[PDB]
Amino acid sequence: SAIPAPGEGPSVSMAQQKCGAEKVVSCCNSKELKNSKSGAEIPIDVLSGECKNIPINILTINQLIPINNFCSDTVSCCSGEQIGLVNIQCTPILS
Repeated sequence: SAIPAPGEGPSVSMAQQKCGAEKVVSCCNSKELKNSKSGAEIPIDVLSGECKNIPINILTINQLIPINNFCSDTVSCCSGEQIGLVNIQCTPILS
């Protein structure tokens, strides 16, 4: 497993720290979130360029991966999406 790092900027380790380790990392600029009108009514996975859930598999050990493999957006950390968590709440990591 290789970590791509040309020279974009910081790594996910910086962002993830500001949320619970049991929470899943996703970058999404939602209109509801941007207006602070979402307690649980926020979709993690939406459209290519707005919101997407990023694979948590690498995120644990490959946290050394810089944001170049991530979306610079209002970062959201949602309840750890394990198989069965069809609906959960998302909250901004860095706001």
